Amino acid sequence: SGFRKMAFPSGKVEGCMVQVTCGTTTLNGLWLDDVVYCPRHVICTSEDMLNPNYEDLLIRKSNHNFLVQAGNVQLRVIGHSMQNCVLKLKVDTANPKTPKYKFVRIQPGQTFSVLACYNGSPSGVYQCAMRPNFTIKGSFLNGSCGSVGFNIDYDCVSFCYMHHMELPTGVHAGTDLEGNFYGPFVDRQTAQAAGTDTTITVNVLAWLYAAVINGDRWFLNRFTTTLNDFNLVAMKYNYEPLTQDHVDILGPLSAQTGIAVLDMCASLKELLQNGMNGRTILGSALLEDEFTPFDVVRQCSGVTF
Amino acid sequence: SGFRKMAFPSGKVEGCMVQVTCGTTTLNGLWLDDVVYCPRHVICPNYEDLLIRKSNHNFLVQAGNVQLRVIGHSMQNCVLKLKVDTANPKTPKYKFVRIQPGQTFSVLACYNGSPSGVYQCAMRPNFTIKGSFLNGSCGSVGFNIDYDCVSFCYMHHMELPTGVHAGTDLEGNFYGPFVDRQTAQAAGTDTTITVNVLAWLYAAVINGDRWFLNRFTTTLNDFNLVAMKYNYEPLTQDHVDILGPLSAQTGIAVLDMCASLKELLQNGMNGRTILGSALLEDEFTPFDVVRQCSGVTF
Ligand SMILES: CNC(=O)CN1C[C@@H](C(=O)Nc2cncc3cc(S(C)(=O)=O)ccc23)c2cc(Cl)ccc2C1=O
Ligand SMILES: CNC(=O)CN1C[C@@H](C(=O)Nc2cncc3cc(S(C)(=O)=O)ccc23)c2cc(Cl)ccc2C1=O
Ligand SMILES: [Cl-]
Repeated sequence: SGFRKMAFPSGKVEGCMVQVTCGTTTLNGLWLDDVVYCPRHVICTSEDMLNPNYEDLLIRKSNHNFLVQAGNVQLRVIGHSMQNCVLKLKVDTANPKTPKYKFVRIQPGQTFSVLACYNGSPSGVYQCAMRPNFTIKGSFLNGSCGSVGFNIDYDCVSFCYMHHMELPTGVHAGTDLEGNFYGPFVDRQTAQAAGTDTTITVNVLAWLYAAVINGDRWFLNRFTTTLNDFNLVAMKYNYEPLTQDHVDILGPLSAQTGIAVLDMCASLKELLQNGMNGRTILGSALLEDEFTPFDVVRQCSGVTF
Repeated sequence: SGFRKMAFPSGKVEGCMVQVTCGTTTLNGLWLDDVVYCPRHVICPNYEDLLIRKSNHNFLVQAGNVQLRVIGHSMQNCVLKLKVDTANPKTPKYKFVRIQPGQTFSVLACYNGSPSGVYQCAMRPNFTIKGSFLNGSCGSVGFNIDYDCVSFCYMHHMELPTGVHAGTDLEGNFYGPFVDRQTAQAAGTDTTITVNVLAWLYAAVINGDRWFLNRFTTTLNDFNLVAMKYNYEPLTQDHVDILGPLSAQTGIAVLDMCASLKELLQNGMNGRTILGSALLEDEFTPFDVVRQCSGVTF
């Protein structure tokens, strides 16, 4: 029993965090095998940030301009290349603490753990979701650039996010581990804004199934809905459209609790109309959308209360 | 910017988790130096009588794919200490500390000696923790990190009928009036950790959330009467002194912020949220707020 926002154990990722310094800029790098991956803006000055030509800035750098520090040991850079918005520094030592890993690009609504670091040193771990507007509501300060997001399903670490910037509204933007940004963002200090955000509907539904598993049913009703009528109502509350894929994905939770997806959609509809009326669901007075159908199955039991 | 419930990096603790099996019972153990610490109910009650019948080979300790050889055993309160033949090479710098209600810590939840997740939580005033635990989680541990030293403060033992959790410090002393047995036990009525709600209101002001601030101030005596009416823990002069740095950083006196909390209790949020919450959050200490709004590393 119980339902917490839970992050993956960060140990396998802590053993990969290094500090990358290029001139006056210092940020974090991810050391896997004999390569250190970090944001390419480490080669920029704050001036360059408005309209930087990364190819022109990089061609003027030599291997010895990059200082890579792994704990108290200095790593020797023996090569460098750029892949999209990520800089790849070939080092002379392979990381002995390199875990089994994959680079994965995630879709909006997917969750992951973030290991926030400063000066190549991990400070904290938290769980978050890729928002529909491609931003993450993280907790990052200056020096956090290069911190990574990951999932550890089985003994393999799937790296999905590398932190690059904070937007004017306080939300965060970054890339996959191949340097491709999530969202229409650029690694420039230019006027950029996050688009209007929406609630991840499939995740709120998953969280309502987690509440039923933990013995709470006060929000259920005797009604059902069509998929289209659900979306006509949900769109008015800034909720993402629920697709047939989402319905199929909620199948196992529907079978475990005996509550059809469209009947759970009717409870959601009524919750949006009525609010909670002094009640909470899983200790929350808001409808939670940062737990996927997969997270709920992982954290909750197989026997409903 | 941003404010998340943040746990300490779990790496130093992951390297200490082992699986302990005794007969049919399987739970988690903490391997530090040449000793494995685990709940004494793994032998299940008259514990000294159950223990005297057991021999070293009855205990199966597994560290990853390696079997550890038990060469001795003793009991300390509600914790079983299994002397093993191998000292843990991944043993970090550590201390066993007992925490007070209101203090927070990270929990590394494990099943079969394998860490599955990490979360942050607080020791409630009623000595329970609102954790996320399933069967097999017994022996999971709670900790904080101070520089490079891990301070172990909690070991999981049981789930109460309301779904909340009970456990001990690493010396086997329970937090709360609980016993390690399946008997009629219930968590007492809980209260809100006032100093923590105040700390979280200062974190909101730091992140640019000031709609709840007012021109009023109050006295500690007047505020404590309001706190008693809403099931909030009494605010002490120590709590006020502890909030000093946050008061200085934001320019808002502690009794000035108390008057805001007083108005939130009597009138609600009115459709508004603070740090993305429609409830007053009490699981961030004044220290957690300063650490997260500064960037302290380990
Ligand atoms: C909020 N940012 C700024 O004012 C300046 N700025 C610097 C940099 C950037 O965003 N770094 C940061 C990353 N993560 C959290 C950050 C929190 C802060 S703070 C003190 O807590 O506001 C400051 C900076 C952060 C950057 C990188 C790129 Cl690729 C593109 C643009 C920029 C940029 O605009
Ligand atoms: C709710 N528990 C029970 O019905 C039986 N029970 C077993 C055991 C105990 O509490 N273990 C558990 C610990 N943490 C989470 C647990 C979640 C669950 S569940 C399937 O997800 O409901 C079950 C058991 C859990 C225990 C240990 C001691 Cl020292 C004293 C008493 C007991 C005890 O009463
Ligand atoms: Cl995905």
